[PDB]
Formats: sequence, C-alpha cells, structure tokens
Amino acid sequence: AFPKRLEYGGHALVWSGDWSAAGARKAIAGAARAGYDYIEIALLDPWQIDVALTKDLLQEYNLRAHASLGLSAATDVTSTDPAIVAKGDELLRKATDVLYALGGSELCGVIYCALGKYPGPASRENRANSVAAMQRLADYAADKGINIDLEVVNRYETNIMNTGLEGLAFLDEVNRPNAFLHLDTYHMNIEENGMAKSVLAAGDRLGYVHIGESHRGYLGTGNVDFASFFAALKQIDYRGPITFESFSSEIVDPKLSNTLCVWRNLWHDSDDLAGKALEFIKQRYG
Amino acid sequence: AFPKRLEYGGHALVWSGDWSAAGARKAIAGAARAGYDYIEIALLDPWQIDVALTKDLLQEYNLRAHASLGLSAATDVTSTDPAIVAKGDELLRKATDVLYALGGSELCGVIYCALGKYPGPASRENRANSVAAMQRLADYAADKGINIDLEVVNRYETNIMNTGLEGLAFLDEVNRPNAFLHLDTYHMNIEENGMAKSVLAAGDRLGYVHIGESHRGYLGTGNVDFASFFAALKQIDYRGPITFESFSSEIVDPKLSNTLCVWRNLWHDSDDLAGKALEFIKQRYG
Ligand SMILES: O=C(CO)[C@H](O)[C@H](O)[C@H](O)CO
Ligand SMILES: O=C(CO)[C@H](O)[C@H](O)[C@H](O)CO
Ligand SMILES: [Mn+2]
Ligand SMILES: [Mn+2]
Repeated sequence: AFPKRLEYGGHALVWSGDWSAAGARKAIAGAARAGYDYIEIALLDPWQIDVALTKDLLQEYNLRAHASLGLSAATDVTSTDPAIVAKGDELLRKATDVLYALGGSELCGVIYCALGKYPGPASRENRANSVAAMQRLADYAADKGINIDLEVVNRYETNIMNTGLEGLAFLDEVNRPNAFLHLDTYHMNIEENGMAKSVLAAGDRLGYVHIGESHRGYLGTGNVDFASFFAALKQIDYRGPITFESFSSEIVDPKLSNTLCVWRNLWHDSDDLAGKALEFIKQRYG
Repeated sequence: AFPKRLEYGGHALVWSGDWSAAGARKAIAGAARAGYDYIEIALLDPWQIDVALTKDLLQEYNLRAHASLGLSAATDVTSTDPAIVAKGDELLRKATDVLYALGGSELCGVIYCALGKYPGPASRENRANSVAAMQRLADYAADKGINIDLEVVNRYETNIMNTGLEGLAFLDEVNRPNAFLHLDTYHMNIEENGMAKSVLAAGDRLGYVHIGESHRGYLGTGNVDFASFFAALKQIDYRGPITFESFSSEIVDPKLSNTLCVWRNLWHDSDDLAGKALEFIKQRYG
C-alpha cells in the first residue's frame, strides 16, 4: 500500500461535462478556487485526455489529481467473454498510466464491473472474473505507486457488491495490499444498515470516500445522515481522500450522466455548490 | 373519488414470486396470517391472473385486494410510437378489468411509464403522452369504481417524476377526480428534501402509500426517517391504503425482481418480516 493523506477533492462533473483543454482548465481552476486539495478526473475514456495539457494545469493551479471511472458493457471485467475482460484490463492499465503521469496515487470508482443497471444477478463466474481482474489491476498499479479503491455502489449501478460488508468480503478474495474499499454516502443512503456499520467493519481497508447528498444535489438538502457517517469516519480516524460528488442536468457528460439517470436540475452554480459542499464537509470532519 | 379507508396491506412479493394457484394462495394466506387488511397484487401481466381462483382465495381468507403494476418497453404510454401507447392503454384496461372482477378499488404503481432505466430525460411529448394515457385510464377506471394512484419512483425507475412535488404537477395535468398521488418511502429516501414536504403539499391528493425501508428490507434496519413521514401523514390526516413493500432474492418474480435490481437477500422468513413490518407501521400510524 502507498501513502494516503486526509485531503478534500471535487469530482470533475461539478464543473465540466467533458475533459477538453477548456473543460480541464474550467474544472481545475474551479476546484482550486473553491479551496479543494485535488480534482477527481472521471476517466471513462482514458485515451481522450490530453495528459501533458492536464499536468501543466495541475502545476499552474497547484492542485493534485486522483481518477475514478466506471467500465461499460465493452470493457466489463466480470464478463464470461474473455475478449471483453481483456478490453477491461487494457482500459484499466491506460487509466492507471494516465493517473501515474498526473502524479496521482488513487484509482477509484466502479473499476470492477460495468457501471449501470444489470438486467440480472451476478453469477459465481462474474464475481470470480471481477476478483481476478482487480488482482491483475492491483499488481499493475503497485509498480506505479498507485492504490485501487473499489467503489460500493447501489443495485442500479452494480450487481457485484452493494454494501461495504460485501465489498470487504470481495477485497478478501482479491487479497492485495494496495486494494481498498471505496464508500459513497449517496449509495450508502440506499443500501446500508445505517451509515456506520460498513465504516467500522472496514477500518484501515477504507481507502477512499465520496460525499454525495441522497439526490446528489446540495449537501444538507436531502436525507443522508452525515452526522452518523462523519462520526463513523472519526471512530476509525479515517485519513484518506474525501471528494464532493454532485450531478445536475446543468453539467452533462453524454455517457456518465444518462448512465447515472441525472434527469433533474439540482443546481446551476458550480462554484456556489462546491464552495458550500467543502465548508459543509470541513465543519463536520478534519 | 371512490371510497378510500385507512387500511394496511402487504405487497405480494413479500410472500410469492408468481400468481399461480399456489403463488396466489401463498401471498393471500401470508397477508391474512400477519393480520393485513388487503394484499397488493403485482399485475405486470394482467392476462396471467386466474380471476375466479383469486376471488375465491380473497373470500376464503376474508381479505381485500388492490393491484400495482409497472409498464414495460412494449406498453410504454410515454412512447412517441402510437402502437406502443395503444398497447399500454390495452394492458391498463385489462388490469382495471381484473381489479373490477376482484371488487378492488385501487390501481396504483408505475402505471404512467415503462418501469426501469430510460436512456435519457423525458421530452414534453413523452410527458404529454403519459398525462393523456392517464386521463383515458382514469375515465375507464371511473366507470368501474376504481381510483388510480400515480407512484413517484426514483431516477433509475422513471424519467417522468422522481419527487412528490413533480408527482402533484403531473397529477393536476391529468385533472381527473379519481386520480391521486402514490408516495413510497423507499423512493422518497433517495429523491426528496426530507420526508414531510411532499406529504404536506399533497394533502387530499395523496391516495396511496408504500412503506419500504431504504434497502427494501426489514423496517427500522435502514436509513428512512419514518418518524418524520408518519408525523406528516398525521398532519394531513391521511386515511388511505398503506402497503408494506419489501424485496429479497429469497423470493423472485423473474421480471419485476430483476427490473428492481434485487441482487441481495434482505430476509428469508416472509411471516417474520411481514408480522414485524405491520407492528412497526401500526405502532407509528394506528
Ligand atoms: O458514485 C459514482 C457513480 O454513481 C462514482 O463516483 C462514479 O462511478 C465514478 O467515480 C465517476 O467517475
Ligand atoms: O416501488 C415500486 C417499484 O420500485 C412500485 O411500487 C412498483 O413499481 C410496483 O408498484 C410493483 O408492483
Ligand atoms: Mn461516487
Ligand atoms: Mn412502491
């Protein structure tokens, strides 16, 4: 495992629907302006990013970067189609290479399956293939000082693991020192028996955190018990990335946004949303 | 409005994944054993139901019945395909006919669209088509002394309306005396700004309630603020059906369960779950 620090990040889609040269500048300037330690770049297509341009922007605004992604049908590492697993491995290697080039140390999100709504439950083979793929990815990432954090998401976004408890059982089959649990308050709000159980169970295996309101809008205007969740992080003295994550129809990534079913306009002002979110988080943690 | 009374029901999928002679009896016996006033039949294919058999079962167990359903792609009344909208009209008419033959008074659930994930946001055409289909259904239902209740569901299950406030605007566009809002605590837990606002706004327009835990499991083992929700119902003196709704991989309807992404086992003992649920509800609204 590679060093983790308590640091606060903003998800790219708070600012930019695309990672164009302009999109990258807007989002990096945005996160820096709001007082975030890092930007979390969504690498659903890790070939599209101009890596040298982004590195220059990170230097220019004195900002760090981590990376999240979700696979697609074409790159689903759970697939019993070996060719599809191989495309997944390839995308995950490229995502790792981009992260390393940007000086990042965390590759997180739905990296262990296709992000979206499976029409049926995962077979034993689906899970086994995901475990093996996360073993190959962890081993690849280990050579480049990178930790992987598997994001537990709700039933509409994966059929592999929907609770931190399920994630930990999975991580125990993976059995890699640089593979961690990634929890997200939005997803926890749906799946978890309260906001503390999985955090307490994870302890040092909790490698990465997403802060999202129940509707993914303004923090504290929804149903997420943040009092409970932040008390739990304290009880294990969590010291790792915490990125604010929010999706509004105002800022749209043609794939990610429709996959995430973001039908509603829950905000318009990126800077106001991100500014208030960071104040909300730091008032309750750190 | 056709008569509504404060009464408690169990959703069929608490007991049975099919509506065969054996499945119908298992669900109706289960509801009766737990002391529910009614069973809610999941009528996703209303041509499947043996109506005489079910009517006999309802007599045998001294139980009333309401029906919920979700449309599918082939019967989507939001569709810009007039043949698909027509198929929707036909299925909802058949559903109404079944409910009428069972002496039921409530057709509820996702009757206004295809239950599931849409590839993009609903157009004003999609919504207009839905409102007009719900007008036609309400008028057909009214001839048979049946109320319809529009169930607001989360972003992964509809693009038409995800909050009670959105539900009420759709409802008033329908503009029919026997059309009502249907709220579900599980969906509210995701989309709503607290558990009171939509209920207080709805008042007499709220015609049907589903009680589901955040994870659709045992009541009071999740994240739903039931205290706030039940306080709000009291404020508006809600006197309508209240269905306990829960899904576990323990009991599978091979269509509905997969559509609802029930990957996890949240319970194994139907009678324990249903019994404890009713006690939980009557303790807070009895
Ligand atoms: O919560 C999420 C999706 O619902 C994750 O943050 C995303 O899958 C991913 O991180 C986006 O890049
Ligand atoms: O909660 C629901 C689905 O998530 C609705 O009640 C269902 O679509 C339907 O009513 C089940 O029959
Ligand atoms: Mn997340
Ligand atoms: Mn429901």
